[PDB]
Amino acid sequence: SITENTSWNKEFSAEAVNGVFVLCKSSSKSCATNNLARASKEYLPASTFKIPSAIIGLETGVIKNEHQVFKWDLSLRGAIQVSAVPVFQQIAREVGEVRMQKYLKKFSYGNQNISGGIDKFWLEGQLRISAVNQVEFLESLFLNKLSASKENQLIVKEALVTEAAPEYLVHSKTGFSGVGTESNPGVAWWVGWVEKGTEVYFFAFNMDIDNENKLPLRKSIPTKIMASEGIIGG
Amino acid sequence: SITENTSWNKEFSAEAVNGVFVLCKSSSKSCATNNLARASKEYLPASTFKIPSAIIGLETGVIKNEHQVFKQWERDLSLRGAIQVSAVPVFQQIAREVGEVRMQKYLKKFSYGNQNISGGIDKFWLEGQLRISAVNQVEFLESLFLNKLSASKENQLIVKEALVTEAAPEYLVHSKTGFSGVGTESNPGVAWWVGWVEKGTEVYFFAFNMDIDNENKLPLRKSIPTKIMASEGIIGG
Ligand SMILES: *C(=O)[C@H]([C@@H](C)O)[C@H]1CC(SCCNC=N)=C(C(=O)O)N1
Ligand SMILES: *C(=O)[C@H]([C@@H](C)O)[C@H]1CC(SCCNC=N)=C(C(=O)O)N1
Repeated sequence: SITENTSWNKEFSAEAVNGVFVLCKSSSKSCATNNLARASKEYLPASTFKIPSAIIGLETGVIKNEHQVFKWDLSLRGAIQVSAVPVFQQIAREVGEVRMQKYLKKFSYGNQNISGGIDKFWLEGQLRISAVNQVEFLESLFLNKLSASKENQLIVKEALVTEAAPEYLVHSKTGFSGVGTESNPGVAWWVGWVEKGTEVYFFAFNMDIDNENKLPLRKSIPTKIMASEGIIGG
Repeated sequence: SITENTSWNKEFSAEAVNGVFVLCKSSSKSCATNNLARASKEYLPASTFKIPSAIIGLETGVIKNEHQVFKQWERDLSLRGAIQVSAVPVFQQIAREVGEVRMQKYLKKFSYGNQNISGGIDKFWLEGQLRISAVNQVEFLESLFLNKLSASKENQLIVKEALVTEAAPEYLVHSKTGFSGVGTESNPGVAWWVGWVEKGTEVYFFAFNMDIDNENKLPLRKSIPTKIMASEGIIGG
């Protein structure tokens, strides 16, 4: 029962941005968004796919453990933060089609369509996922409810930490498919969750982008909205 | 074999502080300190004991899991919240439920300092006879980092996560402060800052302690080691 919040539209209007922001408190049953419609629309996950991929990589053994080093050398958190294109293409290849499919089914990940090439389906393949689905997936991860060891889920959760403050911890992941065209604009993402006190907020944001100079709005807009809600005040 | 960096003492002299800093790269086999004599000297762990206490509490089931919540009425605290503030009673309760025997066994497995928990199961680390050196702190944190402690990998990961205090694109700082109090003329209190930095594919373990007889100096337990590590290029100034 996701409710809409017209107030948050102001932040998009201020920048002339077409996109959506989904923010949920405590669980995926209490969400709000500036565009209930786009909230359920499915888009290429791009780099946000690094989250389920890292979990699957660990679960299948492709990634030895939390201390696994990757030659472009990068740590798991380092590889998650940068493009590190070769790293995750290699992880995907090692996992393979059959195992990848099995896990996305277990994870209920978007349309679960990995067609387009084992080492690129999330960047230029048929995979698509919505902001609402991203939140449901991140919630399962937070609760250690994904079909993977709690050990591996915890490893990825710490690898996703991007901001630390005395009162909260922000876990997040960016994503960007590429400029594209007006008849088919690219999509930029920012998803994650904030642990503030004993409370938790899950969020998913995506926006049409036709110029890379608009990329910073992908983080600024959601940060402003969450800052107002007194969640991070960044 | 720990080496002694004389230049580090200038950071202590600048604030007229008596203390020690132990910093190691990759492992405890590559450590440096401003004073070999004090690096091995055991001191009251104070709040730094919350680290093994948290692991033991989780390993014994006393602490349900990572989502365990703890208790003018102040709202409940998360594991991370409880670790960062005083919340001494929270950990006193944990210690009581763990019990003398189990605590003793775990500190033995953890090779935690002098392993002397006598004189009150709920306060041996705050005023008891328990003592641990900066080098021992590093060894302990190293074991935690490698998941080599006698506890589930899961629980070690939960505690390591709860210890995150600074996040930058290039590094993650895990740390824990400590403060026994101001003590007295003949015996001042001790202040600590221990933890480790994951920078890229490298890891740096650190343990700092200083004598302190006035809370006015507390900020120094973080600033002195931060200056030293910042100078070494490990973390931002
Ligand atoms: C993930 O969605 C993309 C890419 C791997 O497809 C990465 C790269 C970028 S922006 C490009 C700059 N690369 C550095 N030289 C992002 C992003 O979303 O900002 N994620
Ligand atoms: C842990 O060792 C101490 C205490 C429980 O003994 C706690 C409380 C503090 S500082 C208390 C207020 N000081 C004011 N300037 C710390 C700490 O060292 O940060 N941990």
